[PDB]
Amino acid sequence: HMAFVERVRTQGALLYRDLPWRNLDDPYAVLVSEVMLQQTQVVRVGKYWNRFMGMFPTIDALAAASTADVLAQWQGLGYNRRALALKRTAEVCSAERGGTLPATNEELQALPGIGPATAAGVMAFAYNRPGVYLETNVRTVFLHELFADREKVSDRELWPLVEATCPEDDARAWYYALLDYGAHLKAVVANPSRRSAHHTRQSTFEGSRRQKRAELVRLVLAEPGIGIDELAERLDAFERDAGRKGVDAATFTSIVADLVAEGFFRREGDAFFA
DNA sequence: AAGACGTGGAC
DNA sequence: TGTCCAGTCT
Ligand SMILES: [Cl-]
Ligand SMILES: [Mg+2]
Ligand SMILES: [Mg+2]
Ligand code: NA
Ligand code: NA
Repeated sequence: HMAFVERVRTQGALLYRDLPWRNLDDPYAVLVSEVMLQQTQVVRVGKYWNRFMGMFPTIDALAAASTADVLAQWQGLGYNRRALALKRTAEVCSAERGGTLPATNEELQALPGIGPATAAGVMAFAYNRPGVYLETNVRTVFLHELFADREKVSDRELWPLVEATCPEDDARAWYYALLDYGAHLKAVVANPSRRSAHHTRQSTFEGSRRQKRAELVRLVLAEPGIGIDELAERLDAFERDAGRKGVDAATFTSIVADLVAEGFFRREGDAFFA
């Protein structure tokens, strides 16, 4: 058999993936890839990252862009709050940080859309600085290798082992190896993350509130100035064309109130504008 | 904490 | 080929 760090390093060399956002120095380009990767497959991110970088090449450029343009670029990646939080982070850094991202984990975690994993990822991948980077692939490796016989294991139990095994001067290459080995394990054995205490599944997407959330934002993006009642008519048309029934008035008004509060579009009179 | 929050790639 | 599943925030 093989000790843990040697299994990871050798597997990482065997499995290395030459992804476009790897081995970059620009923390902003790395941040965009990491936000895009949250709960989203590498192959999808590959279809968006280069295009997004071309349209918004810097923190300052993303800050200056219209929110509608950023949302348009995001459509299809899902979990669209990420687009707003990423743009907000750019706006904060443009106005307060001279157009640059911070270079400590704590300061990165203070920014919208950047939790512990994205913060550690930016520090490791952009700055080659060590930290605890625990996402689905790393979780899978540690569950498979160090918790082989355990039915359910919390991230609390994994955290000290991820911390202890991160090399001081090689974090970027180490976490690429964990990412690549984890994705491999997810293909060749029963997904080890099923033994995570936090393993869950979402509600049915068809007919769901979040399906309507995403449609409503697309309808407003497509039609600046759309009236509030017209928006309801168009949502109902989409639902019926998809085979579902009309949306009840309470649900329509509640979802729209949520989307305005979150910043996807604004109300001007009775009309909506992204 | 648990649970809200998209949707397309792999099999 | 319908099912599984690829972090942040409160
Ligand atoms: Cl729902
Ligand atoms: Mg944050
Ligand atoms: Mg589904
Ligand atoms: Na713009
Ligand atoms: Na598998």
